Amino acid sequence: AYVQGPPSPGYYPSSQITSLGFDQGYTNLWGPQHQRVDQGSLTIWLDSTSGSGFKSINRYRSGYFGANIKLQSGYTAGVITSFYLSNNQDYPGKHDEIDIEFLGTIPGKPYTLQTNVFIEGSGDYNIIGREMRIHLWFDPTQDYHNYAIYWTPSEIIFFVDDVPIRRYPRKSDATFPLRPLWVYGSVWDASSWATENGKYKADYRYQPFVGKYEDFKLGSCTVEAASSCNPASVSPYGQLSQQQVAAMEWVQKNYMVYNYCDDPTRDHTLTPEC
Repeated sequence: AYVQGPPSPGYYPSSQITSLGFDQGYTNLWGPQHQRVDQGSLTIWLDSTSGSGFKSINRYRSGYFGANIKLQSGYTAGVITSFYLSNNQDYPGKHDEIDIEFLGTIPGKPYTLQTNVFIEGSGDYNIIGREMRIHLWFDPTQDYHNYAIYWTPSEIIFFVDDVPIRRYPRKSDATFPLRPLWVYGSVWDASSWATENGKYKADYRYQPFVGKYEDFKLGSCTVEAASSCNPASVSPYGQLSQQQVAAMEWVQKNYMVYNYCDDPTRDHTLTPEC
């Protein structure tokens, strides 16, 4: 027997980008007493009194946005730990968003990592989901792992431990986030839908529900940076390499459990990028 994991992507974007402490990139947004920073490493938590959430100091037009994150073991049903980009504070009610959400779980069921994209109101009222869900090839509670959202005017790529798990190419303006975004993370009670579509809900006997984040990476361009600013490289030459694509195909073949484009109950005319 040997340790079966994804094939090497042959390039490690996270390693080429300077790790930052929380305070160099972010501030608390809400629930400030449910956040603490220890030598740049962030601990945030949910209990029956409050969750917590943080927001980037700067607003961005493109970049690689990452962190090392560690989740909580045991019963965590209903609770979401997030790392995402959004501009709902700038375009309230008709916003763009790019999500990584760890959907809480029950003992004996693995965590689900959900990726999502919302554009120009598709996530505001009449919600048009663009979800892909995977399980992970490791236990995300036993150590910190790298997670990232890479976003440029041509593509969005989601990464786990420098392995791309999803690419969302720009196919049309209407289906692609083209406006500035801030970076956020949070831990909150999503009992309505998070765990088996709401079958298992938050049980605060198991509180607090803790998320840990460190080694923040912001290989990114602020909105008004010089036009010469480029986001961190996702490969040595540009574009995903064959090795990167192979690792992504391996993840999707072996770990993907939901893809909106493949769901026969979804009206795919609303998501023409499929």
